[PDB]
Amino acid sequence: RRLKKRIFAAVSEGCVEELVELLVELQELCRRRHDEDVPDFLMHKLTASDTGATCLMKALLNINPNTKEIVRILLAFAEENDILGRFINAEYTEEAYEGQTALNIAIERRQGDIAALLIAAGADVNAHAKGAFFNPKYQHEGFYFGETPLALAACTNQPEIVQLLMEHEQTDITSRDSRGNNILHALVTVAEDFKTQNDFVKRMYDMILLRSGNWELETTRNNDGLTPLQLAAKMGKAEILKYILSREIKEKRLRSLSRKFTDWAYGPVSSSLYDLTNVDTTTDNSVLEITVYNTNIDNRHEMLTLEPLHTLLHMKWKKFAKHMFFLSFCFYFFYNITLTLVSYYRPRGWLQLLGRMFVLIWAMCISVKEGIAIFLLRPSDLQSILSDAWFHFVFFIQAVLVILSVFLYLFAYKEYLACLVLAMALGWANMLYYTRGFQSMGMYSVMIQKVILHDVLKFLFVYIVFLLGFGVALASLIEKCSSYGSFSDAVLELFKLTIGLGDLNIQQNSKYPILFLFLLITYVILTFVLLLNMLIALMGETVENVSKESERIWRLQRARTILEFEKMLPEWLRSRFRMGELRLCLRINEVKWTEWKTHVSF
Amino acid sequence: DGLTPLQLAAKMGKAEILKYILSREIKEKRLRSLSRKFTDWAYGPVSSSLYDLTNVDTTTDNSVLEITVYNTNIDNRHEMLTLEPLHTLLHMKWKKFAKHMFFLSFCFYFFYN
Repeated sequence: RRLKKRIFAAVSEGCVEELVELLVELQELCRRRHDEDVPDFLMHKLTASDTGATCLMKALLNINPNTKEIVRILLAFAEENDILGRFINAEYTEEAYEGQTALNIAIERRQGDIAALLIAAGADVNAHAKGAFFNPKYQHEGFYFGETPLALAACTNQPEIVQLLMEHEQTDITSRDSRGNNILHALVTVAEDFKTQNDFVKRMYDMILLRSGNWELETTRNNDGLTPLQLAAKMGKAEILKYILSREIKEKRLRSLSRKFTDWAYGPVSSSLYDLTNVDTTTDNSVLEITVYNTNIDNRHEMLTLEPLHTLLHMKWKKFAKHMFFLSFCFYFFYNITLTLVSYYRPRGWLQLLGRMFVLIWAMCISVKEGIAIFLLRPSDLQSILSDAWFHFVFFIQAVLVILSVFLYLFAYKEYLACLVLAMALGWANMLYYTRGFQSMGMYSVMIQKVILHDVLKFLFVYIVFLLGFGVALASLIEKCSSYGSFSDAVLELFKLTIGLGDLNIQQNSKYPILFLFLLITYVILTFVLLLNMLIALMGETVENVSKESERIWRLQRARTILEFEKMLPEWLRSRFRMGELRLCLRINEVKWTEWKTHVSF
Repeated sequence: DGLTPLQLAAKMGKAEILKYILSREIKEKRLRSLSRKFTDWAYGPVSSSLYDLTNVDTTTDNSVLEITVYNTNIDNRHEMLTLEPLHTLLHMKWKKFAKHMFFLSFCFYFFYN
């Protein structure tokens, strides 16, 4: 009741003589045997009852210029009463830091010598700090480091303790923690995608993999089924991905770990074989399909520009995707030409039935294809971000409008013309989707979507309240017997007056003509001059901001087209795999006239 | 005028002296009642700390929050409203009772119009 808090206050600040006198006094209080329990009474007088923290963690959490010898005499006292086997490896009891033993706090607080002192004293290294704070839901709620002391020494940039732990006998390197991660997935989750100056994590990954010297750390999957390569492609870290995909290590006994084998080099020309184990579309979930089909990252073009992704997409294009894209565009052009010629020569016999049937067949095909492609619209993050969720909707709406027009035409209903001309107008406005094949037209097909979604929806969501306010404030003072008779004619007159049409004549059948004229002049100064040109200043800002970022958007849209047309193929006709076994080992060759010249010029 | 050095540095709009005063951690004994932020525990990047709210609230009639928000004679008001314990104080003051009052006021004005 009194010695426990006394020794807990004693261990904190570092009064050594008070500490050793209270430990020998605790030994005398232990000497009078109450014959209840040998270890539980010692734990009750040594560990706190609320948190679970022992005197060792309290010594380590509160470092001071006399912090080593208090741990040494405390371990000597633990060594004295035969308690050290269940004392130096004690964990928390609460479910917050549940598992955080003394070795983790020793490693985290940059105390390497105390860490080696505990590991030489018989500390456990396979401990798992599996508390909920250690594996939180997001990145901002807790410290995720893989809950092992080896990964904690690796992520906090202390390579001394990493070398000190890998040379130990018991420290299993491929130990998978609660999420499934080994040390390499934890190193990937800590790393930073932007090229910062001293990035320790690439060096740590390098030396840990070379110190292990086995393929096993590189290919174990976590609970989501992702290797470190697929995980670094998932999270969007371009530097670790660029290191892993092109890893050239030259000496013998570390050569099966390499992934790029340089075959021959001469000046700037170099031919090299890359490895394509998990970077293809052979398997169901790979680096190409991950780095193209993401939405949760921003540097997708920073990842799609490095080999063997760039040459893989170029070979995949010029082998079989260019002809499939131009063939799809030709079929959609003939479908829209046939729909236009049918809907223009409407009967106000035997020349239309051929001409109606191809339209109906291709409409049923397009509707069921988009029905499948929106049935797989499960993640609902593709809807949030601009990447090609819209065109599935518009193609499906045009197909169902065509088939509804045909089924209303074959019956006695004469409202088929509305559905048919909406189908034809939508079908000719959908041809801008096929302007992603060129380079100078992708910047013109993405601008429409960025400007409609960013600016014009905002300006219309403000302009509707001025339109409604002045519409009822003008229509309600017109005497019933000029043009402003109803609400829904005054709203049309104000819309005509906004876009430069319409008559701003004086004489409407009012009883207050000066008030009517003042409201009309105020509306024209608010929306013809102030609101409209402010919208055009905003649209200029959006178009300027997107036309300096057009080529990234075009490359990403082309890559998504490649992988969609590649998934469209059957299992046969995928006889276009890359290269025979060396492993797949795609052979590429490139010239680097900029790096060779600055490498030589020094 | 009835202003402490904290309220004066908030009045004149000096963000650096304000950032020093509001988060002043001095670690040795005999200079610890002078400190205003007490860091409770730290682990890697996560840190939990207790700040002091003597003159930085709206308990009194003239305080650092009411001064640094209701000024017009300065330009770096957002440079002062982004540092703790002003940022988390405005977030807690929003999500406790001000969001419902703002949306309720908007609904009453919409029905009136």
